[PDB]
Amino acid sequence: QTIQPGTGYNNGYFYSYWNDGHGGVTYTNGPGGQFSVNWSNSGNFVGGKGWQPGTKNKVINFSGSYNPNGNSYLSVYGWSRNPLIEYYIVENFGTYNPSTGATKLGEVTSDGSVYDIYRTQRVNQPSIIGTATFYQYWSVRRNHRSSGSVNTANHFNAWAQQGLTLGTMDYQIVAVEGYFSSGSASITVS
Repeated sequence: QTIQPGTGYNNGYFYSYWNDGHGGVTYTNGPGGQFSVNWSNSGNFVGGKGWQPGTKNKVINFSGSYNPNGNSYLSVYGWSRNPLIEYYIVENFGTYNPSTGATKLGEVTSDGSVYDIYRTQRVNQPSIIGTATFYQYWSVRRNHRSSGSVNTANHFNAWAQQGLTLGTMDYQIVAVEGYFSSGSASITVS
């Protein structure tokens, strides 16, 4: 059904939905690992289904449609603790490539495309453990798509090889993020 921000389990999948309270976003949990999000002149939000906790060798499958009109991403998104890391495996995006101005730390080939690896830092920003300063690891797919399979191990290994280590895994989901834009998406995870 439609719901307001929060987290929980839906049809055997962990889900997380958050927004800054600006309005213009509708998140709906569907059957199984399906979820849909429709937004129009939204604020910042993140929504998706996955696992809690994630694993370092999970093969994530996603199928759907993703139609952003503006700034938005479609990625495998999650966190690690000790060290605190926010990571992204970006499969598609809108008007803004999140790696813009970021430091490139390598390339990895996985699931039909080459990905560029980057590391950024967030200073005194909200996190799963409260306001903090932490790094962000990114894997940005060159060939964009809204369906496919993601072998997380290939990314986590490549990151480690470059010196980008991860700690204990927290949640791991396939999420749609938007930043003051419009769009629609319907994705099924498995």
